[PDB]
Amino acid sequence: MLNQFPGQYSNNIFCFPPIESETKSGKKASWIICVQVVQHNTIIPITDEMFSTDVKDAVAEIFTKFFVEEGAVRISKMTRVTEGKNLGKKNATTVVHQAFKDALSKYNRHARQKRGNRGMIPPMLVKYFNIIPKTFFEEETDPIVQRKRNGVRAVACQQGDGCILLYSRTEKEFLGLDNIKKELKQLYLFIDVRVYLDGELYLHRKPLQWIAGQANAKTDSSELHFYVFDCFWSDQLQMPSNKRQQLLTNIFKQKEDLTFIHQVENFSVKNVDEALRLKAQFIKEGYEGAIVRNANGPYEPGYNNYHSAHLAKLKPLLDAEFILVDYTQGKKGKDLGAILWVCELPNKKRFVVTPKHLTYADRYALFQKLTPALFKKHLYGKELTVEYAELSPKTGIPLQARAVGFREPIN
DNA sequence: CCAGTCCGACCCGCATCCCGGA
DNA sequence: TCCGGGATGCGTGTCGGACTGG
Ligand SMILES: [Cl-]
Repeated sequence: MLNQFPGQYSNNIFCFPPIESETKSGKKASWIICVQVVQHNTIIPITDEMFSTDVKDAVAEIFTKFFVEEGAVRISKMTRVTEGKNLGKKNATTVVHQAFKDALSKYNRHARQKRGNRGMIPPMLVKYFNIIPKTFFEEETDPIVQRKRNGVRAVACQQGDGCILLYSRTEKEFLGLDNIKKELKQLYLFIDVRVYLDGELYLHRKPLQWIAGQANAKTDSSELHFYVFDCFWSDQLQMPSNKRQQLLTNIFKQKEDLTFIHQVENFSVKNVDEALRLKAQFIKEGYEGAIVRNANGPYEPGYNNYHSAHLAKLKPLLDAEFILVDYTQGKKGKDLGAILWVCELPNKKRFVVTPKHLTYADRYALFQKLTPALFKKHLYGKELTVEYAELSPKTGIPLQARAVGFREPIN
């Protein structure tokens, strides 16, 4: 019935069981997902026939409640379920059975990358972009520069049963990279089985889109390689980066004859100009950039997507200009009503860019106030500068795109 | 009083499943 | 059978804001 779903029904509201993660500062945090039943600015009971038939001018509103160990308590701007989906088909979800599976999805998703997950640890993420905090060189040992490969990141560890567990940055297990997993098992017969190996799934001269497809697919072509750049034990996380790289180096001397598993090569540096000279080298060899790691930096897992300040990536930030043609709007929660641009290419294929340095207070206005009559007089045809990481190799659309501003500025 | 977290949305691209119509 | 739409959930990531730890 309705109790298919975990949680408690009270006060016209069904909130799911709290999931509780620990903040980096050691404290306990709680997070609540809840659903309501608004009709004409009012709250209504919870039936078992809103899962069967829709009530007129009745929408379900899903909101989130997050709070610390009793500090301030947020409520999120409601996300309005106006309709169901697949309504003509045999999978027609009414607007409440759908809101209750939309919220239940967020329950299963939100568990990962927290402090639990089969014993997986989220990999460490870098903080600084084209910045090397000068404290990296003010230590007893020099930092390390290695290349950065435009691929999908994966962590390998051996579970108790002896099988190989290869998971992603959000703690999702990769499937069917059997060739890599095969030489991972052979390798684990010679090393401390409690070790984690941190690297990038990658195959040189292949786009990121192709590498991403091979990883997330159940079946696989078994051509990818695994380039390990770091290792750690769940026990000793404070082990400085310089030490971890030295054990990893001898891990790969326990077997120097593999096809799909290779250790990322390490370079020691004493100034910024050495790193950039290596960074320039890496991009001409075809790679994405360079990674700099503080010598005495611990391993800080990416819980709640936390980015460690002991790492930096040096990578070209690409800018170009694209013809503005139209405007649009977000669709869920806080972005409901926020402006988004629509650019267009020579080939005349269109895409969306989120503006930058614009308050949500602004973006609500520039969507409500703008009119096709007004827009056309002032903004249509102008050139929008877009920052991006790379061009879509199959459409030329800039991916990871941001709108910094125009060439002929406006308001 | 901040710098530091953490959240809650989002681009495009890809993989898969379930759907019915051909 | 194949060929879609529609929906979902991955990946590389993005940024604003609302908090909070020191
Ligand atoms: Cl390398």
